[PDB]
Amino acid sequence: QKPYKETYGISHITRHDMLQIPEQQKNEKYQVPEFDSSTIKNISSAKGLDVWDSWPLQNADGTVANYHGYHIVFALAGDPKNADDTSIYMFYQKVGETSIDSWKNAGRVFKDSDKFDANDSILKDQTQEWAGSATFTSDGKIRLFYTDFSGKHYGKQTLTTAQVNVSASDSSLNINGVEDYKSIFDGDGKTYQNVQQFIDEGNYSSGDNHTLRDPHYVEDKGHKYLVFEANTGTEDGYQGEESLFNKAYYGKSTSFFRQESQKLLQSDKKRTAELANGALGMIELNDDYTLKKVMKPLIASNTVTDEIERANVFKMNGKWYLFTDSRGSKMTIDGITSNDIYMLGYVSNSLTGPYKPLNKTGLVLKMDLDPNDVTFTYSHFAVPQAKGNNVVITSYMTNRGFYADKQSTFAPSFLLNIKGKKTSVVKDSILEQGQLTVN
Ligand SMILES: [Ca+2]
Repeated sequence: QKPYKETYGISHITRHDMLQIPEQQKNEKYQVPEFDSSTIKNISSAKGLDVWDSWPLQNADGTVANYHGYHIVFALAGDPKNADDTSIYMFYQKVGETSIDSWKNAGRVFKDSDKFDANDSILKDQTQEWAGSATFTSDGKIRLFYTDFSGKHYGKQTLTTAQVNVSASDSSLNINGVEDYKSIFDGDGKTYQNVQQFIDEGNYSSGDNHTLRDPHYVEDKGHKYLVFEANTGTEDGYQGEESLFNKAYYGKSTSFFRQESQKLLQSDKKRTAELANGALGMIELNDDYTLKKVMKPLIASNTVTDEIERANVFKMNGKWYLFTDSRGSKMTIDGITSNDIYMLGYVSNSLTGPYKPLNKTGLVLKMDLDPNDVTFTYSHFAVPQAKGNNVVITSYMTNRGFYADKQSTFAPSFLLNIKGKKTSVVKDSILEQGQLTVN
């Protein structure tokens, strides 16, 4: 077929941009820090469990929250030897502490008995509790969103939520039970990808990747949304051979494309490309947290890579930032090796409109450390603060399943300066093994 530049009304991750990221990502303003291991210890509260991808119960706008003189958190958490055992436990601390050991673990959020009591068709096939957000409601409640996926229906990722009825005490914090347990979204097909269309390619064999996870809860003018990791559906320009001919996914200029589109496909990977069709997405909710509108995705990684992960977004010092973590490993951009790993940033004047990379590449943070390294760190998450130009970068250290007395723990959070549309790792800011703040 011939050339077309169509941007579908939304922004995208041009490849051009993604092509400076091999030169620019060598500047240290943009580089996660070498951490010290003689420091890193594991989690008391957890108990030999591995613990990665985590979120903090936060407020309306971004900031961590005070649910009763208490800092709270939400991690994936598994039996190290089980690559299919995922579950959302709930660690939590006091609100004046920093120390890793300040983190009592409150137990698996959910009862095995739960998926059923729920009354959610899609929910009784759930076989793994993946990641999301956790707001904290104006009427003092705990509202959780997370990934409802199942390895039985081909890895269908679904949009799930629940309130976390729970009681607090001057010293501890237990979990009575949960309610308002329902699944919101499973993909709509024209705009995002539902597990049916991933099966039409054969499913996994096909080679293509299906993701619908990490709903970030936020709100602007009292409208409260969910922004996630996804894949372009079938109208918001979609994965295909066709795919590679739209100049919207190259950017820079025509004639640029003509080289790249050419290279390319003359690739060793025309394909890993045609199928890479990912996105950070949007949808609206009702105060009962039911889907209200499916909205246009906020961005697409069209051709670069089919799996943007751990999506974020929030207003800070007046403008809207938005993010994501992703594995260079799984992208098609020369000079971005399989050791590469990232968090990316886009900004806009308005939550829903139009996100131009930060740093001019939307590169904000790169990380390479060999996988065996004890200081590997994945999922870096940009936590907003009351004010200041810094936000706190969280992550989980050390890989799930590698060492045998070393376990998916919290790697030291740290700092990051952001102002305007430029960021910069703040030099020498390593805070505590999990600090969610600074105050
Ligand atoms: Ca895909």
